[PDB]
Amino acid sequence: KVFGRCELAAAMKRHGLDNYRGYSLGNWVCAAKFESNFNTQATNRNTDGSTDYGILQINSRWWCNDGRTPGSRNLCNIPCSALLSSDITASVNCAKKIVSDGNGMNAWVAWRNRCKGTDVQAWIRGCRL
Repeated sequence: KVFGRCELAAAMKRHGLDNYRGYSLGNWVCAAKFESNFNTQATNRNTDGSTDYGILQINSRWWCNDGRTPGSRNLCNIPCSALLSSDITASVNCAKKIVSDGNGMNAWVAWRNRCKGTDVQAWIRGCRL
């Protein structure tokens, strides 16, 4: 599923991501924009052999099981395929674990490089929320 901007903002809010660990909704929408362009089915293979999955491009090295990432963990206790669903519940629950891990949203390199410090409220501007 390719979400609309405000559509995703609303789904993220419904799933309790707004201000989670102090990160406003716009931060989450911004991260999703640059990680996946709002596409739940996004995947990307990393040089180390791991793969990133879903709207927030969660990586198989630590967070989900895809059966093809040697030496990895599955800390969210989910198949990586669950991160591709039109239903964002799995991605949101896993993102909550990730953002609690110690480095906040810096875990998402694209958030650090493209969202951090910017006017992220613009990502939810206009939205009915």
